[PDB]
Amino acid sequence: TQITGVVLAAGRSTPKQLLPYRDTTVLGATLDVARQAGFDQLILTLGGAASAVRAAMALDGTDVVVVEDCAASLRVALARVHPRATGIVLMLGDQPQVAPATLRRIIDVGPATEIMVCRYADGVGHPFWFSRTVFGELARLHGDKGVWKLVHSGRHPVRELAVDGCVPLDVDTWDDYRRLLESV
Ligand SMILES: [Mn+2]
Repeated sequence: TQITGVVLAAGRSTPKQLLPYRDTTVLGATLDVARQAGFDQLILTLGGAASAVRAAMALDGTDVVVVEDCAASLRVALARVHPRATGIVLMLGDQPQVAPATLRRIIDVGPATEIMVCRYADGVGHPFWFSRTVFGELARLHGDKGVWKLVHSGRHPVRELAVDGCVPLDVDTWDDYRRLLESV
């Protein structure tokens, strides 16, 4: 069997993906973390900033999927998932603070669940695990924004992985980016 990681980075904003962070970029930092997790396959989704991202970073070893400018980038990423993968670990391109250890833990215990989320000190957060059994439902969401409602639904047995600290910062605004740079 296989485990595929999916990084969603198609979010509209200088592109937010290319903002400087820890000697690299925000997206570069996220991908650096994903590359350490031991995924058999890594899929990255990009939007309108695709060309800019490509020219700024080497995307070696990652399956790049491009959408137009939330968009339904998860739907098209699923099309790339290898047949022998029993599910996906889902990560967001603007959440570079995700710990490699958390990814290894969810890779370990995630496959014994239909859906798994991380339980932080201040609530539910990424990474998520989705079993192949829910790929159809994921594809039928209007956009990437619909995942949040799904992981809080009682329709599936959503399991929780306990993680120390609070939820990684989701870098959308300038205030978010300021908060990210502050913690070092
Ligand atoms: Mn975001």
